Amino acid sequence: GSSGSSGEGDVNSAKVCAHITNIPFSITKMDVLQFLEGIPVDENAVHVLVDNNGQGLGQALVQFKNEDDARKSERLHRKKLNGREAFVHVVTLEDMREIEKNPPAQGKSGPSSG
Repeated sequence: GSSGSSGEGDVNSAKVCAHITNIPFSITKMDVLQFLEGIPVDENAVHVLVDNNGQGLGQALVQFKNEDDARKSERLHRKKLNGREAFVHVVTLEDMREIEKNPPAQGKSGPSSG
């Protein structure tokens, strides 16, 4: 879908990130790396979140090089991890950087604020 003739070039607003939510804070980056078994990604590519206690709110942001790896990571959407449903949303790097620094305010994926 051309989506309007603008002009290709340097990665601009490209989907090269995937946010994983609805996961148990019991697991750590290490475990997460196992869930993505099959895709060629580095450990530093996945940034796990943490809270005052460290456990974390149960979320992580993955950063891939190109969509070639993203389109594949998004294929595991709505997957079961440790007996818990997981939601993977694809977003542009920019969005990832913003979130990583300042996580969601309200949150929609899973029960965050009762």
